[PDB]
Amino acid sequence: QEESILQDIITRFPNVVLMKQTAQLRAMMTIIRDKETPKEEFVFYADRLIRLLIEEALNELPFQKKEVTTPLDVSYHGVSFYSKICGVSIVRAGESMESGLRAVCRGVRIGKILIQRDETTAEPKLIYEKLPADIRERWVMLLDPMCATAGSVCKAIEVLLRLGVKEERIIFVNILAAPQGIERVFKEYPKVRMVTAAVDICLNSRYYIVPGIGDFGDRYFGTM
Amino acid sequence: QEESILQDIITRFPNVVLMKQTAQLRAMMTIIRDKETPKEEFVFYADRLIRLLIEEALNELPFQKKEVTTPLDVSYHGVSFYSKICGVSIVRAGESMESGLRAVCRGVRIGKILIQRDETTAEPKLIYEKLPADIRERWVMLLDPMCATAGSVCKAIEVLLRLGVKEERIIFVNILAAPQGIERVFKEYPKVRMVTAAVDICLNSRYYIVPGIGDFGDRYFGTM
Amino acid sequence: QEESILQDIITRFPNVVLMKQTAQLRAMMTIIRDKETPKEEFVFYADRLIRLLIEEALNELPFQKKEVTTPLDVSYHGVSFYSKICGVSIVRAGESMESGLRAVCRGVRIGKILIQRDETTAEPKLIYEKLPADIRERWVMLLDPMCATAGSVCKAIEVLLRLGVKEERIIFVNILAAPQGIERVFKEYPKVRMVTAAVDICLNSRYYIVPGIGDFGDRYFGTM
Amino acid sequence: QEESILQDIITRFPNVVLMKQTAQLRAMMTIIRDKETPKEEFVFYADRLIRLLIEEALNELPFQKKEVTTPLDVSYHGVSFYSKICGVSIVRAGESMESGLRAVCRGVRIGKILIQRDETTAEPKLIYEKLPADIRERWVMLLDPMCATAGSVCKAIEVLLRLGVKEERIIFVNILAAPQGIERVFKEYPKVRMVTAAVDICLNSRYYIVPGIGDFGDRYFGTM
Ligand SMILES: O=c1[nH]cc(F)c(=O)[nH]1
Ligand SMILES: O=c1[nH]cc(F)c(=O)[nH]1
Ligand SMILES: O=c1[nH]cc(F)c(=O)[nH]1
Ligand SMILES: O=c1[nH]cc(F)c(=O)[nH]1
Repeated sequence: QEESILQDIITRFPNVVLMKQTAQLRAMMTIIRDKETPKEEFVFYADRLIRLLIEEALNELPFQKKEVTTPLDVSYHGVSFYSKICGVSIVRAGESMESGLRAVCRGVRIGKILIQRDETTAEPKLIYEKLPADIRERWVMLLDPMCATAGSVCKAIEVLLRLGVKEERIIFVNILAAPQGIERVFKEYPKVRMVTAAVDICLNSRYYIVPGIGDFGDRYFGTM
Repeated sequence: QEESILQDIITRFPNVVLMKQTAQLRAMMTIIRDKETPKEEFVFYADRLIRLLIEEALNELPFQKKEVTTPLDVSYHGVSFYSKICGVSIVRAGESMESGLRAVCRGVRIGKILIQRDETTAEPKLIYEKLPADIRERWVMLLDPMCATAGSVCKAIEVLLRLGVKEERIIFVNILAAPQGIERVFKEYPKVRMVTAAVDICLNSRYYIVPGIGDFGDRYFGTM
Repeated sequence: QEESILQDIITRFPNVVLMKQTAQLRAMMTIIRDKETPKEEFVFYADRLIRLLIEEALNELPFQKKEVTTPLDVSYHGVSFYSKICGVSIVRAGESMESGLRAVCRGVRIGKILIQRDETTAEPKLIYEKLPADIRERWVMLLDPMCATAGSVCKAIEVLLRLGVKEERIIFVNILAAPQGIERVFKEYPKVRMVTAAVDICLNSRYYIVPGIGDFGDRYFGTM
Repeated sequence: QEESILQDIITRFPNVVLMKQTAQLRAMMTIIRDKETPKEEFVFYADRLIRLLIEEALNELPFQKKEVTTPLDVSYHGVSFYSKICGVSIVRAGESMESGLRAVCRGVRIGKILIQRDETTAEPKLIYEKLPADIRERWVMLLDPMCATAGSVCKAIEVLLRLGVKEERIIFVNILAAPQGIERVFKEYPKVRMVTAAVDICLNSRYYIVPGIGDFGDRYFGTM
């Protein structure tokens, strides 16, 4: 059923890459998913998993072939990545991915976007934002652990687009998604790329994925 | 070329586990092999590459299965890793990987084995060792980044078998190997697992792998 | 003249703790005060200094004596810390410090506060906040790299106080201050402690500290 | 008692540098000294202390003045550290300190020296060494957590001197020392510098420092 669900997302949206479901990724997901998990532990594995997710997403950047010469003085043919990029996090749950992103891309520029779903309706509203100036010319690693309704990421995307970011240069990095948020995301912005660790089954009346993980941001920041 | 070699090696040696040759992987490999790379950059990228490799490798241990219930108060079918392990680094080069093991496995016990081959005779002698008392009952991640002749890792496997470690409980973690190294290891110890990041074409007259990386230990620690 | 400002500040405000001015500490500040330093470098050293700075601030927590016995089976007279604490960051600049608090306090609870000065006038207004539930009972490490006029940091405290946090349980962690701000902080909230690394002589019309460091937040996040 | 102690040595040996005995340090020492603290923790806290210890030693190096210009387009008179350095670990316990060193000094060259006391004679002898080719041109941070009798470090020093390093250019970085140890190092190489974090009362009948911490290397690497 998971299977059947993984593959359908997969045969269905060529734009998503599903991180390889190794025994290890699964163990990590287990610890994180578990309610019994203390904060010290949760942060540790959450951080552990995030480095892996990023390392994977980084493969969507573009690269050229580069050839070098070894100390043995022979030629090796490889590649290099030349793109200007930056990471944008959606406050606050997205903030927990910055570190991972910064651990591998030393000094990478970081934008932050604050979105709040309206009280009356629940239309999502852009509250605050600080983005690199020339973000129009960069590839963007859009950071957000959970993808329920996709309400927020979609808003985030709306704004990035507004500023001139090309849809095709946006890499949505995520941990846990819902078939439904996946669908809305590609229905509005088919050109984006989305890299995820996991797809769960359904969404709750409170719009929490399930089986899910609970409130990620509170769990990670300890604002339980 | 490389694809063939890769295929055959993969075909005659089923306990080899070559890492996913992603574009990021290659790129790291690219910077690490370059003769011009400054020491600070070499180290930084080695560690990065190293972290991914350890993560690959941990997938070789046995894992339980575990059902957990989430904050959504429903259950999750996870997995848990229940074995007892340790890291054994082959001094000095293998030491470069310890940190990576420790980054992912906090407090993991670490054993060290200094093998050195004799000046005239050229043979590997055991010169220094300091291991965990119960290594007999553990899974060992043997760490040594280069594998050319397999001359020394073979001596390290021998002493571990004399302390009573099970052969099939040894996981040999490596960055770069030569086909000949591979053949040897598996000829003497068919029951080990080996996880590697790259397999080079062959070795030169001086028994250095090529196109290779040079002297890993020397480039990592700064003694050349 | 530095000394002169350092001491006059030091004798007037019993509650401020200045870090010992070491050649290395000054070497870090030199690098980060300089306009020519690259993002990757600025971030490195800012992270470096921050860690020393928290380590310092943490000695303002209360601790009990504890006696243990050494592996030698002789007793040693320790001094355990045991109070509940949490860090609270002032978005955005302050957030650069949480990583340091987390480096040293595994899974420490983190609270975020977003305050924006008011356009027409100039009063700092609470834009958004997310704190631990039981914060009234914790000691708080309030983080904000800079302290010009102190408006923002007098607002964050105001809200803290209203949430019930006891004033003498608040530790203000700061890299750089202007006397002026140091003055408003204590006139308003005499009972709180402030730990800082440097005090600069003056403030400019745009409210920047001089010779100071420029806009900390953007140089660290690279939105400059 | 202890105070009479730090007093005599600080008085008799002008090149010793004890770190500030702050509450946390004590606290830290308290956890690492306890016989019931588990491996994961012992390492976490040892690393934490070691990092402060190294920041401290880094101050022993020569430094230049440097005036920079801040973004406020004004001058700042900093300092800069210009010497060539490298760390040299006394294998195996000294190895635990490399990481600290490498966390603050990226890419520093690291030399290693393994010295053992003969099984019968007790004489300490050089067993293995790999060091930067130009160590004589550098300032040496010598790490060894423990200094009892000082047999080991004295021998270490001796080989660096045979290699040509300047006695005055060696900074001996230590976690715990016994008076006997200090007096010996000084009688023998009065020109070196020693930065330590604590000085214990004495040696057991068996040559262990008390109250001590026991075998560091074993508690650190997990060989206990
Ligand atoms: O933090 C969360 N956001 C959205 C979700 F659907 C969920 O489970 N958790
Ligand atoms: O460090 C190394 N040892 C052996 C080799 F063959 C090689 O290439 N590198
Ligand atoms: O980042 C900064 N903002 C405001 C200041 F006054 C200052 O010195 N730095
Ligand atoms: O590990 C140790 N080495 C040397 C000592 F003197 C001691 O007490 N502990």
